[PDB]
Order: sequence, then C-alpha cells, then structure tokens
Amino acid sequence: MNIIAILNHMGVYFKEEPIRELHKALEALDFQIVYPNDREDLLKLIDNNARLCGVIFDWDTYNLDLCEEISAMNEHLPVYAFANTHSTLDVSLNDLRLNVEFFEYALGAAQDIAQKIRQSTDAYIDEILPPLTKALFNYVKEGKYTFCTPGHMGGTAFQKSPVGSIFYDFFGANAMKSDISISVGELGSLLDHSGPHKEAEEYIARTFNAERSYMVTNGTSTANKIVGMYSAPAGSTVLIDRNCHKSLTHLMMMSDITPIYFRPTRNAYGILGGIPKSEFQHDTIAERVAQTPNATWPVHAVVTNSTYDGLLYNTDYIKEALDVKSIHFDSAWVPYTNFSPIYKGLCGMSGGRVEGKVIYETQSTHKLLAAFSQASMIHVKGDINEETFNEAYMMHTSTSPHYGIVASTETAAAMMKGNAGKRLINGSIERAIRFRKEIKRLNSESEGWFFDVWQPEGIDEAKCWPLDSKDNWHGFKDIDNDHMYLDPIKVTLLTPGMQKDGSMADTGIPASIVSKYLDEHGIIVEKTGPYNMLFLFSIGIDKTKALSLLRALTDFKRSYDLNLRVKNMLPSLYREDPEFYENMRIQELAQGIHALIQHHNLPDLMYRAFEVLPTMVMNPHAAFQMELRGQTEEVYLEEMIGKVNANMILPYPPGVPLVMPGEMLTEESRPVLEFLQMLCEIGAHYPGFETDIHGAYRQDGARYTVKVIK
Amino acid sequence: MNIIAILNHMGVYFKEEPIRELHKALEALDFQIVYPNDREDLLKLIDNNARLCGVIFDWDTYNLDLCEEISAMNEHLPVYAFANTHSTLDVSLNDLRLNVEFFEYALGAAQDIAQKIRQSTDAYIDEILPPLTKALFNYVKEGKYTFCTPGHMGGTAFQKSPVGSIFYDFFGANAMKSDISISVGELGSLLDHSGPHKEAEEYIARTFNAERSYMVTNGTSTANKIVGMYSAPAGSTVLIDRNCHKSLTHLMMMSDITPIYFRPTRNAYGILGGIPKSEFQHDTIAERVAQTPNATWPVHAVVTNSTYDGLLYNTDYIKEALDVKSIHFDSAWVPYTNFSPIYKGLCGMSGGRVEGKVIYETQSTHKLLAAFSQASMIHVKGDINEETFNEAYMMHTSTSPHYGIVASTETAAAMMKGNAGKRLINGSIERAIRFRKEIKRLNSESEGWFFDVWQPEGIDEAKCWPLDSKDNWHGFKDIDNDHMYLDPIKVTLLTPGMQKDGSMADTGIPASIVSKYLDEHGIIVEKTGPYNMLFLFSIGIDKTKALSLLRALTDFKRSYDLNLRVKNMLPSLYREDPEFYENMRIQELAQGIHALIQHHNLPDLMYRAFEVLPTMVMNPHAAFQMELRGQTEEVYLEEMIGKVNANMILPYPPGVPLVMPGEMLTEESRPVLEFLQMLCEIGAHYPGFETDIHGAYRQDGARYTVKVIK
Amino acid sequence: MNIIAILNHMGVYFKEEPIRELHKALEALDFQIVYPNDREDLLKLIDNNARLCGVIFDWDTYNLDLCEEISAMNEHLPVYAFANTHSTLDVSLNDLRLNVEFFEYALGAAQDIAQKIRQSTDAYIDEILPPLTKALFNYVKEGKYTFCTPGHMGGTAFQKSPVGSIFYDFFGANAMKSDISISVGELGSLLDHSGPHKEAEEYIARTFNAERSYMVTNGTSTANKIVGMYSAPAGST
Repeated sequence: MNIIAILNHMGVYFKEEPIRELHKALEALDFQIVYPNDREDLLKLIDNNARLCGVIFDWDTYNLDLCEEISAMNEHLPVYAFANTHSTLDVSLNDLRLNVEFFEYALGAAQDIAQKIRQSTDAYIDEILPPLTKALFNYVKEGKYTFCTPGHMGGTAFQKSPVGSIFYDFFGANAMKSDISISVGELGSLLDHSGPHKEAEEYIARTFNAERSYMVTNGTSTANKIVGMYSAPAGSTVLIDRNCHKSLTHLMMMSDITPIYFRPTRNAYGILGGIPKSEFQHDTIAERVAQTPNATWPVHAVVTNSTYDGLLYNTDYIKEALDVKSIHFDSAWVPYTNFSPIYKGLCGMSGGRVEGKVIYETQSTHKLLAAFSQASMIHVKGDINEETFNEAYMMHTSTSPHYGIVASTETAAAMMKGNAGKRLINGSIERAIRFRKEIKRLNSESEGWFFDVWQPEGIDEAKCWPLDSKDNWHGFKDIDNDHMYLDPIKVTLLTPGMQKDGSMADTGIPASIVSKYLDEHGIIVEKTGPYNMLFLFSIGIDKTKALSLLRALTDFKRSYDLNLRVKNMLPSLYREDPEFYENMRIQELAQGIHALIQHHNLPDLMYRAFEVLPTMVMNPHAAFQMELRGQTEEVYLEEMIGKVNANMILPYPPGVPLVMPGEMLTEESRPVLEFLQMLCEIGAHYPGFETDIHGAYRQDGARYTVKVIK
Repeated sequence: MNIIAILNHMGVYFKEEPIRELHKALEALDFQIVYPNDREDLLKLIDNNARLCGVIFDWDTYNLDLCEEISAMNEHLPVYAFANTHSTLDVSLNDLRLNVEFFEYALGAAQDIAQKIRQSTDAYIDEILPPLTKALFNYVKEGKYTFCTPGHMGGTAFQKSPVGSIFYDFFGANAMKSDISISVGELGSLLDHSGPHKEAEEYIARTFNAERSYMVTNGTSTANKIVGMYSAPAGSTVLIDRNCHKSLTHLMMMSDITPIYFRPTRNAYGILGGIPKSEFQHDTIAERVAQTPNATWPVHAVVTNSTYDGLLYNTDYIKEALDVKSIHFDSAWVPYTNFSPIYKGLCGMSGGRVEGKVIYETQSTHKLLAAFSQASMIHVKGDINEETFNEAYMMHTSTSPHYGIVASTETAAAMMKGNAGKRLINGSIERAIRFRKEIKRLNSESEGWFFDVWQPEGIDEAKCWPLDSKDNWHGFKDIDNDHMYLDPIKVTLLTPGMQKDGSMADTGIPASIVSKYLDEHGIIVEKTGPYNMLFLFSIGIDKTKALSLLRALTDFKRSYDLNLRVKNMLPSLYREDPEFYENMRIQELAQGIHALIQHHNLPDLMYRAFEVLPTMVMNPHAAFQMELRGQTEEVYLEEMIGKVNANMILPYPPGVPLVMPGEMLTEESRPVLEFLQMLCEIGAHYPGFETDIHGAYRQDGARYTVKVIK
Repeated sequence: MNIIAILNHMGVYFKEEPIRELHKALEALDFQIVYPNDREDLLKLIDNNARLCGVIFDWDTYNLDLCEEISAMNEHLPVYAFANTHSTLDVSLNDLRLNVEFFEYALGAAQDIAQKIRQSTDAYIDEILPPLTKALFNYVKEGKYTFCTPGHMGGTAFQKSPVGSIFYDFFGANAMKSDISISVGELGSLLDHSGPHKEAEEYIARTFNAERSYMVTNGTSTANKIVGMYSAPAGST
C-alpha cells in the first residue's frame, strides 16, 4: 500500500519542478509513483487497484468535485491538492468534509511535503485497519525474543532445519512471527476477552449489527456447539431443522436432549427447500411434543438460514411465530447479509431485539467472506447470562488460539466497512446477476441443449427473488408466499435430464461428468448434485473467473456434441480405470449414468426417502452412549429394518442427513432403506463415480454395513 | 533451498573453465553459488545454513571421507564429485552408500550437468518433504480457479480491498493460496483420513513411535476431549491427575463421569511435583472408589506427563502398576520424547504395547516442537475401535480444517527426522545444559545475590536428572526413588527470597518484577511464579537468545543493586499508575511485595490449601447443568463454606486448578478459602501486580465473587 | 551516531559473506561503515571520533577484554560480538557487565541483525542524551503547525523573505524549528519547573553535586542578581 498517483503534467516550471522534487522525495520514502493521464484514467486506476494510498493533483486544473468522485469510491483515501490561485475563500463546508490536504508549490519544500504525505499514509492505514490486527502487525514489527510457546520461537526453529526452511520460505516470515500466545500480554487474551480482543469483539458486533459477538477459531461446528450447549441443558427438548449440519448432530450426541425435527421441503432436483410456515406454529409443535416420549416444550430452536442452495427465510415471521425463548440461525452460508439492503428481514440479526427471546446467528466467516479456514462468528441479540455463556465458550476454545485466524476474522469485518466494502458486496451481487442473465441468453442462443440456471424468468434488478406458488421455476409444490427467497450469490446451474413437471427425461447429462470436466480444466465447483451444480459468486470471484467459467462450459458443450473419447475429455477418470474407459465416448458414459439413474428412479426414491421420518427409539445421546459401551454390531443394509441406528447416516448425493443416531426404519420408513440400497448399486457400476454414504462403511464386495444397537 | 557450495579452485584450466561454465549455467537455473575456502569452511557453512541444497568439489583434491563428514550432518544433502584421475576402481561399497553423484570436466557440458543438479535438488526436496505438505505445495503451484469455499478464493477478495490488501501483503500469497477446503479432492480429507492425509497420519505414527496417530487442529484441549469421550462413557468413573489442564475439567462438565483424583505433590516454591507411587496402587484406588458415591472401578486414567515445570514420570511403572484398561498421558509439554535416548521410559509411547490396555499420548506440537498454534497430535498404542474413535474424532473436528495447521503438524514430524533432526534435538539439550552450568558459574562468581537454577548440584552429561530422597535441591519431602526426573529443556530460575529448608527469607526479589524487567527488554518468559521463572529452551532457542538472556539478567542485577527508580527501570509499570510509582525505588517495590508475601505467609498457605481437597458433593457435570439452568448465585469469598462451587477456580500464582465445579469447602478445607482470601489482598496493593483468580469475577470494590449452586 | 566499525576480515566464507550482507543491510539503514585494520587502529579510531556508534568484531579472533578497552573510553558504546566457537559457558559476570550484544553467522540473517543494531544505536543515543534535549529533538521531529509565538512559526517566515532566507540557510532548519515557547505543553515550562524542565534541573543538580539547580538564560549576571536579591533584603548589609 505504497502507490501514489500524480495526476497532471502542466506547462509551468514553478509547478512541475516542485512536483519532480516531491516525486524524488517520495521515492526516497519507499513510495511507487504512478502518473494517470487524465481524470478518467485516475478514477479507473483507483477502481482497479486497492493498493493506492494517495492522490496528488493540481487544484487550478481540477476542482474539488474530483475529490468527491474519489471519496465515492474510498472515503478514507488521502488526496493532496496543490493550491496556487485558490485561497481559503474557495472551499465550502462540504469540500472541507473530504479527506483533502492542501500544499503549495515551492522549490526546496519537497522533503517536508513528503514527510506530511508519509504521516497521512500512516494515518490512513491506521484508520482502515481493525484494532486487533493493527496490534498484531505492530507487535510483529517489535521483534522480541521469546522463551515461551509456541516452540518455533517466531520461526527460528524452522530456519534451523532443511525441511523446516522449505516450510518457512513457503509461508513467509510474517506468518511465523504472528504465531504467538497469551504470553504476549500486550495483545490481551481471546479467552478472557481482554485488551485488543475486547475491542475487536465490539468492532465486529458493531459491524454485523449484533448486540455482542464472539470469535471462534474452530469453525461454525464449534460455534454451533457453544450456542447449543449454552441454550439446551440436559433433559430439555430442542427444535432442530432436519436440514442441519452434522455439528448439530454432534451436539445432540454430546448431551441428553430430546430433539423434535422441523420438516423441510425439496424439489425434483434434490434442492433443499425451506420449512413450511405450519411447522413454526404453536399447535404443530405442541402436538409433536405430546407425541414424543420424554419431550417438553422446546427451550431452543435451530434453523439453517440460508440453505446450501441459497434459500433464505423471512426471519421476521419466524421470530414472531416461533414460541421458543431461544432461536439460533445457523447462518454459516450467509455472513454478508448485514451489508446489502436486498437481505433486509432475511437474516437473524435483522431488525431489533425481540422481546422475551434471544437470537443467535452462527456465521462461517471463511466460507463466504474473506477469512482463514476455521474462522467463525457468533452473534447474539438479546439477554444472555454473559458469565455462563463465557464458560460455554471456554469449554470449546483452545487455550492456544491461532492469532492469524482471529486477525482474519477481524479483518473480514474491517473489509466489510465503508464505501469500498459496500462496492465489494454490490459488485459481487451484480456480477452474479450478470452471469445469470448471460446463462439465460446463451441457453436461448443454443440450437440444441444448453446449461440452464435455477431462477425466476425475468430477473432484472438486484434483489432476493421470492418463491411464489404461481411460478414453477423453483419446483416446490404448494409453497407458502413471502416465505422463501433466492440469494443471487448462490448460482445453481442445471444440466438436461429433468422435465419441467418434475419427471425425468429420456436423455440427460449427469452433473458429476460436467464437474469432472471443469476440474480437469482448472475450475472447482462448490457442490454437485445429480443434475445441478452450485457456484458461489462470492467477493472472491472477479470477471476473469466468470468469463473463464463461461468458456469452460461452452467448451464442455462442444466436446460433448463431438462425442469425444473419455480418454481425451477426462484423463483422470480414465486413469481411475483404463480398461473400463478404454474406448467408450463421453455421450455413452453420460447416457449410461442417466439410464442407471432413471431405471433406479433416483429422484422419486430420494424424494420419498426424505419425505418420511424414521422413528426415534432413543435420542442420539443414548445411541452414542450405547456405541461407546460397545453394545453395537455391524449388519448389512438388508437387515436395516427393526434395528436402531447407532450412527448418523448422511448420503452425500443428497447431501443432507438421512438417519439420526437412535433412529430406526420401519414399514412406513421402508423407502429410506430402498434409496440407500439404490446408492450402493450406483456405486458399483462406474469407477470414479462412487456414491458416498457417510456413517456406512465400504466393505469388500461393493456393499455397505452400518453399526446398529446390539 | 537454492544455495550450492563449490569448494576449490585449482590451478588447471581444464578444471576451472568447466567449473565457471557450470557456475553460470547454475545461475541461469536460479541457484546461488557460494565458495567456501576450505573443508572446514564448507563444514561450518553446512552447519549454520540449512538452506544449502548441494556441494560441488574436486575428487582429486578431496577423498570421499569429506562426503562422510557432510552426511553426518545431513545424510540427504546431494554432493557432486568431479572425477579426473579416480575411476570406478576407487569407490568402495560404503562410499557408494553416500548420496554422491559423479561428473567429469569438459568444456560445453555445463548445461547438462546443471540440469542433472536441478533434478537432484528436486529429488532432495521431494525426499525430505512429508507427503501432505508436498501435495499442498504442488497444488498451490497448480493455480486453479475456485468457485468454492473458502470465500476469499485464494486471496482474490483480499486483493480487491484496501485493508484486505494490507492483510494479504502481510501474510503473503502462499498462505492465502494454501487456505483450501475438501472441494479440492486431490489432497483428500482430514475427516475421512483419505489420500495424502492418510499417508501423513501413517508418517506421523511412524515418526512418533505410535501405532496410530491423529491430527487435531483445535489444540490438545480438543485432543484431550476426543480421547476422554472415547474412553469414558457416561456413568463411568475416571481417574484424573489433580494437576490437570482445564480441558479435562471441560470434559468432566461435558459428560456425567465421576472423577477420582490423583493427589500430586509440591515444594515451597509452588513447583508442582508428581503423584506418589502409592496412588497408582490397587488398594488406594479401591478405597477411593468405595469412598465416593456413584463410583465404580475406573475405566480411564489421565496423567499429566511431564508437569509444566519439567518433571517426567517413570511411565513403565505407571503402565505396569495402574490396573485401569485405558491410560492417557497428557504430554502437551513433551512432544520431543521419542527423539532423544535421555527420555527413554519417561513417555507414554515408550516401549511396546501393554497387554490388556490402551495407551494414549496427547501432544501439543506447537508448544515445544515447530508447528502453528492449535496443531496437536493424538498417539494411540493398543487396540481401539477405529470406527467409534473416528466418531469421537469427528465430533470435535471442524468440517473446514485449516490446511496450514495440518501441514505444520506434518512438517514438525518431518523436521524431527534424520541426522539434521537428531542434531536439532541434541543441540537444544546441550544448549540448555550449557546455560544451566553458566547460571551456576555466575552465581558462584557473584559476591552478593544472584539468580539460581532449580537443578541438582553436579550436572555434567545430557540426561534427565532423577529426583532422589537424599538430595534436597528439588524441595519435595519424602520423594520416591526412580519416580520423577527433571527435563533439562525446562529451565527454572530461582530469585532470592526462599531458604533451603522451605522457609521464607527476610530479603527477597519477587520474580514478577524480574519478568516485567525482561519483558521491557524484549525477553518474554513462559511462566512466572512467586520466586521462580520458567524458560523453555526449545529447538527455537539459539545461542544468540541465550546470551541475550544472560545479558538481561546481569543488567537486572546491576540495576537492582543500584536502586534505580521504578519510572526508569520499569516504564510500563510506571505508566500503569504514575502517582503510586512516582518516586519509589526498585528495591523498595521488591521489598514491599516480599513483605506482603511473608506477612500473608504465601508459601505455607498455598501448600496447605493444595494439600487438602475440597469435598465433592456432585460431579462437575451436575454443577455445570445446574449452572445452565440458572440455579446459581454470586457470593463473596466469605461464603465459600457450605456452598457448592459452580465453576472451576484456578488461582494463577499457583497456576493449577484449586476447586472443581461441584466441590465445596468445609472446616477441614478451610485453608483453601483463606489462601483465596489472601490473593485478592495481594492484588489490591500494587496496580501492576494483580492476582488472577480464574473462575472468580472481579467487580467494583477490589473484591471477588464466585458463582455457587443456589 | 551513524559510523559503525567492523574490525576484521578472516579467511572463511561462512563468516565473511554474512558480514558483507550485514554491511549492505546497515548501509540500507543509513550507517557509514569503517574498517579498522587491527585492534590498535580501532582504539585510535574510537579515541579520535566521538561519532562512532557501534563496533562489530569476531569473538573467535578477539577476546572480550577488547570490549573492556572500548568500555574504558566509552562505557555506553554498543559493541556487537559475533559468536562461532564460544558458548554461554565462555562469559564471566564481568564480561556480562559490558555493553556487548552477541550475534551469529548465518546467510540471510543480515536484515534482522541490522534491525537489532539500529535499535541498539537508538538506545545508546537515548541513554547519553539528557531528558530536556531529547524531548526538544523529538518534538522537532514531530513537525506540528503552530499558530502561536514565536512569530517565525518554525522558520516559515524566514523562508518567505530573501534576507530571511539567507538567515535561515545560515542558521539551519533545526535551530529555527527548536525555537519554541510554552504553548508547546509537552516540553513543560522553565518558569514553572515542570515536565522535562524539572527532570533537567534534577539531572544538572545530580551532575554538579548540588542539592538544587536552576537554569538561567541571561547569564551569570542575572544568576548573581537572583541569588543576591533572594539573600539580601533592603536595609541589610
């Protein structure tokens, strides 16, 4: 952050010679000088380069409205205006609001002006940096000797070893030097919420519209565990979204709590819909409590918002209708909701505090914002026992937190702020919408089949698109109005193979093949269903990557229409089993997998399996205790009925948990088992295309076994 | 890893000209050429610079025994011998065992030889790198486009923001690019133990003498929780070292397990000793089980080995004597035991598998080896249910592990290997012993008071020094023989203020003052007790730092003997409260704190408090559950008697937990309360010297409150 | 304080290449490097040049008694000893009393060592400077804008005039910038004996074996008048 732009090159020596002297003086202070040709050049340079730290221009040539244009992009960016004919009589109050510093043309004054610019640059950096990150950077500059943990002593131990020196050279000196512990009292303590850590927490809470915020260095899995254990004492009843991350299941195995499940919807593609508005009603919950052994009125509820596929709830209705004093939105997929008006009312922190309730949001800062893996945020709005919550927090936080992860959390919060952050979020949303429109246009232009995007017909402006009962693009039967919305950021592409009425088609291209092709050409997709692919158009996606994705998709279409050999299109798949893929073309593999899916009736079987709920003989805690005591055995899928499952069965082709520990299948829940059996067969017909049944163990002979209670 | 050493320059053109041509060709391949003057220069240059990647020398000038000398330092370092008069008849089998590649002198052959050297360098790097780290580095060089988590997309999002660009420039491009997720299938999955992750786990298990190893990215706290949950089902009885990390208490609050406590010893300094051999006996354990309600024969025992102060147990006796089927050594402080013969029989993984038992060792790779914070290892020797253990493991591991942390764990294992790693450990041990001897020598040289090191009188060779009953240096009364040993790496310095018979002294310098002084001069200590300081002489400590520490200690002695003002000697302490420290000298502050300690009788009170155990009305799980349900009140210290504590009380001057949740004080346990009642008073007399009572809360009025069961 | 002396030039690459790299790194931090030929040359160089701010030498070649010799001329002068064969077992208490900082020979470590030497030089300067003078120099480095007396505003008025510019060029920028008043509260007040002025007075009293000391800016004529008027009331002898 050392680039200074100097705008003009005038015709008078008394201005240019001081400017040349200042350029030399700034180069002596380790600044890189750039020379935009005109105002538009300068604006584009600021727009494309976040490392610009100052702008120098002639006030006679350009009015202070140029400073307003600069401020609209970055209101903190320092601008240095050189005054010759303008006086103090020529500045208005609004002009004085801008971050402009005035100088004069004089020979021999370059040193002092360069010093002033250096100080202004330091002030700008200090202003945009968040407090904990700034403290960490300063301490690293201090360079003290440590006889304390961590043992590498700021990277010395790495430098004393050959392989260690390779590691040190890869990760850099600063990363090693910033790996410190609480022995450094100047930075405070994460566990004690002291010093710069406390200010970082307050900074994050202010930025994310939370009454209070907590930094978690073991991911939203740990954040969910902290919130759930604070909110759900042993022997209590909890409402759980059946579309829940496995961390909630880990929490249920942690302590004796009786769950009652919200029932979500799904479409023909297996895209997970939202929970219907009825499930949040008092009567439904009371009936489920009555019909569930050892169940009382729930004291805590957990809802996944948004879904993996980008479906956001109307959270105001959930807050008003759900008669439980503790509501927790697992918002791991949407940490950006506070930073765009399109998400208003669609997130847990939206609005003010709810009377008689506490609201939690768990956010994965690493997933959709810019932070290191395992960085996570807990946001609280409402009354909590802060001391008790602190002990719940300490029970899952390491005594030696990774300071880089913590700093990355704070820095993501800081990036979210100001005109620059607003531009980043808005640009990501606009880029995603432009890509969606382009996919639609290409689909219209294609003579034959082309990729389609799962979205409403006439999307024009940036907003979350409601899912309406009249519109059938979403594929959800009898959906409630003003309930679910589509996040523009989560782009779902659809391959051919499904009809508009929810039925399958004669020909189709499984999305796994497209995913493998994209991976071969350097594009990693987030998630691949049977006929859908998910692309996260986050703030890390730029125009280059979007155009690259369009090129790769059209390249796949051209290669597929050319009936290329598998050995050519998919070298890695061929390397999996050269004998199997020796000669058959890509169309043949696509049609074979499509025919397997159709004959096994994957969509209908999946929908029926996830429509019915297996009976709960015992809660997950009891099942895990039985497994720990050894009272379990391994049986094949054939003997699933009548046996209580010990492990969460999580089929990955659907991707959502299907069986919970303590649940068993019966005659009514027979379809579930059937679907599972189907998966096994699908895994035994195409190497490289292996079905994943988490919680089941792949035994020799192309079969699966599951642990059940003895 | 690009420095090539060329040894000699003989007076013949037919060798010099090919050597210069090769030097130019190697410079063209991005190698840095260095020119040692002689054999000793080359050996020292290898010794001081781990970034060397090859050695070139003339076979006529130097025999192949030089290669043996090189190999003794680094057996993988490639050596290139140029043959002129020697033929294939002049190499023995032992010479051919060395990593020597032979070349010939010829004009115009520099390009081919440089290519051969480049390939040999690549082979060397591939050989020393561990598998997961190598895979990660290769993938980073691949440069794929990602539409998947993490959201920063390899650092693009950071580069699009000003503050984000500062963060990116600090941490470097590679750290951002290596932050990936399981969407990159070619690196496998930590949770599934697949691909390079499985190879990394097997590599670590081989390196650390474990049957099975697991990588944990949330610290030894999480590792302890995983082992404890796998080993201790709800309703079971568990043996816990009373000198246990707070993670074991977190596990106790996690599940309904009844603890029975091993009682450790301590000396006058508060240095925690070991559990006596009687407490591992069947009769003592059976009596304890009969004594406490709801207790059965323990199914799991946890022992801290070593102690924070470097006391290692004879683990063979513990394994043989302890009649519990599952033994877990919390070895967070000693991850290096397998890599030096001095630690044989003093660690959990020592020896073979114990019949009828499983042995666990939890290691903090970041604390004493070279790894990032939160990197931890679980080592298992014995039979476990792998599937169930995997369930416990995934219940505590994030679904998005930080790949840098994992790679750092693997890289610490790799650094531990070979002649280079053996030299690293041995050099650390020798450096610590040299520092200990120098402290003794300086103490003898000083006419007045000087720092003393807590160790036996006549230490000569590198070994763990046994704690014998005849010797009184350790200060433990009636200690068992062949039971506890001192780790040379953990250096405890003692300040004056304590006598050799365990009684206080009229004059004394509290170690907190020395610690503050050292911090002011850029030296961070690990732990500061009342009159002891702990210095970790890890592999990250070099001779420069040790000499700096000697200089700082001598400077403190000189300043203290000169009776300097606090405003000058300790500027930060003065800035804490200028009015209080306006004019007092350093000797006055030292004597005031010493007098407070003496009058309150800190040593005797602390020892008596930790000698007697509070009664356990209920296990920590029950107290934690009652805390969650709101059945708790805040009372002052004066009301500890008869009130069941809700939270673990961890006084910092001792540093070890004093009261567990569910424990209460009685007339027999009265001294504990008194000790606590003193600590606050000590913290109320000096603004910069505050006593920390963890689990107690400091509010207005300079007092402490503790939550107790209503 | 920007001249650093490097004593010797041995015959081993593993020492000389780190020394050359450190020389470049110190030149990058605005240090002037000088190379005495031997110990006597170094001692004479220290004796004749008070601007020397540090000495670098090889511990294998020279024992720490050389430091003692240096300390006999300037006990605050920082000396940097490079250790190769000597360990912590080879230093006595008396040696540790000297102002010696130890380093090691390693390629690529020149940046960190140069940073350490820069910090040690700053500490040396801070140690020898008296408190008020140090405060004045620091404030001049601050470079604030003044709308207060004196009227030249740190020399701006001089620079705006031809004859004033001659005067400013003669006396230098620092002399103009250090001409301040009590409007600058951080330096305290001479009249009120506050802030750095009080510490300067105590410093002078300690140095001159006085119970109390006062600073007079109008000469011993004024000092005599102050003492005499305090001591001799009207009508006395």
